[PDB]
Amino acid sequence: GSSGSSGMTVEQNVLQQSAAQKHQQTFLNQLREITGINDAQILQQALKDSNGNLELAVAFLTAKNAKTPPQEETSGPSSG
Repeated sequence: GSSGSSGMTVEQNVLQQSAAQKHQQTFLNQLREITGINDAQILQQALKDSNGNLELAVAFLTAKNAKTPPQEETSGPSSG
């Protein structure tokens, strides 16, 4: 079981590393915010291509759905 062993230690995190990296769900969710995409058919597609590389999943996504250039048209900018 779990039990009340150990008192606040950093011995139950170092594991997360990698172990987490290997999690499709975690990936999609990752590319979900990164690119902000929601569709899974798009998130997965990126992953599939990347072959398991977020950077590639983002690059592929980024090199597909980006903001339009400073052309003559409406849009509506934003700032703080």
